[PDB]
Amino acid sequence: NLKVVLVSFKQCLDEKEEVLLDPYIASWKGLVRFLNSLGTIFSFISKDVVSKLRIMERLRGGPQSEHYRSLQAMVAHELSNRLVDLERRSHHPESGCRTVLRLHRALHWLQLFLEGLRTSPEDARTSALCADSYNASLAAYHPWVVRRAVTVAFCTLPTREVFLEAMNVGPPEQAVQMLGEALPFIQRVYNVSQKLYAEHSLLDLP
Repeated sequence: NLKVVLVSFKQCLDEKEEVLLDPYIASWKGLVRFLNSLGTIFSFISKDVVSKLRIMERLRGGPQSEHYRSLQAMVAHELSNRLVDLERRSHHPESGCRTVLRLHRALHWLQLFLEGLRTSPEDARTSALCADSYNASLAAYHPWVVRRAVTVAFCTLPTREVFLEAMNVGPPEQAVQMLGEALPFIQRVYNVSQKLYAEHSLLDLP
């Protein structure tokens, strides 16, 4: 049931067009749930996305819980209270901003991945579809050892039909429909966030 997760990204944006951290984490746990269902190799990958969702939970359940209500609320609080390492890795290695930025880039990879599938020919290899989207979103931000490790996991990916079928919305061409109809929900929460981070020059936090 991937259709459920891709639309739980509607509740991320409220009326004021702010990204809320609580639906964000909730939808993300839903995406994590979906990755683990691709092999124990992928389960190994998502181990980090989870560790970061915890960092975000641990802040929303703390003294400054109100400040982590939204991303803008977060960026405002942390940037002004000098709680963010802007230059290089140092005193604030688990700040909300640097943490979310990582989730953000990863969310960019998944959206590009699924969108890659949707528009894919029937003969397309999933390993290749994922790699291309990986190279477009994360490759630039990952160490050598990570990149190669990731490259290996890609080869344990199901085939296009099996992967699409695994979305529990029916046959391949039927999920390809759901994709086009549920993808924009995550595509917007991304772009909003990309704006917010680009604004405050937070696009390369260490």
